[PDB]
Amino acid sequence: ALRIDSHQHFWRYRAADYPWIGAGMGVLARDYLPDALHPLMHAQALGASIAVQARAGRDETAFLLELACDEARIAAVVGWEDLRAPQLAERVAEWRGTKLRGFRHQLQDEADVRAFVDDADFARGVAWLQANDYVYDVLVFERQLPDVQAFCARHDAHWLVLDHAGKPALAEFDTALARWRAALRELAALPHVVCKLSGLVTEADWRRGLRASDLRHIEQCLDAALDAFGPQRLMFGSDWPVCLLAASYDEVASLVERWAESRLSAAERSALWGGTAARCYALP
Ligand SMILES: [Zn+2]
Repeated sequence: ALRIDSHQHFWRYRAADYPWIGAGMGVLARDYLPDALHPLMHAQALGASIAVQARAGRDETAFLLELACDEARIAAVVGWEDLRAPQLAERVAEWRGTKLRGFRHQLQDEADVRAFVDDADFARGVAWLQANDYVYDVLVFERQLPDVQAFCARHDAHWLVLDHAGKPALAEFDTALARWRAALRELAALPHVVCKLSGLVTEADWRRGLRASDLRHIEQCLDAALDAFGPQRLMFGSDWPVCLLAASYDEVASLVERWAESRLSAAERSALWGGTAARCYALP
């Protein structure tokens, strides 16, 4: 099986273009391009990555596809389009090559997520994506999970990927685990929803710094994801470079590696570390 980092970003940094990079986030306020990622993947023996839109514009899609062209180490792109546009189909057709495998909108930043996802024009777009075998990545905060339950139940025609295991409020674990878990189980009950094991270190209190107690809390979330989704619907992702707010690329991968060695068979680990990503994103 392929060994895939299923979730990473790239950017030529400009402050105004990335409003979510704010104060206390200096590590992110610079360019992150494929050259910077490849040594880290090499050290983890990961052969390829999936690059995911980091801002909302068609030019982000063009940027990522350009980086991915002729670069075997970028296996796919999850791009951005305005899914509500009537023009969606003809716009998607503009993209050349085969590496555009899915889309993502930053739902978490919307004022009314439920209103956003149930919107007729958005539903039309997502329906078109699914009819055309494009994956959709779901990005929400833990408390927004109930807001997308109906959306996920409705759009069952192709794979929906839950980013970062739905962002459990790890900084609160000292009702939080319970609430997130109930929402996670309800989503995992749908066969077409799969789960990224990624983006966990930055849901702990990284500003004050990660502690052993956070690592144990993360393992609880990993265990809950495995219970709900099963071993065939889990995929590793680094969430680099965002993960660097809290931990190194090596620390992020090792955390999942140690957990998987404990809880998974060899075959199940191969699925976790790339097989599931390859089958859901239709990676060659
Ligand atoms: Zn991310």
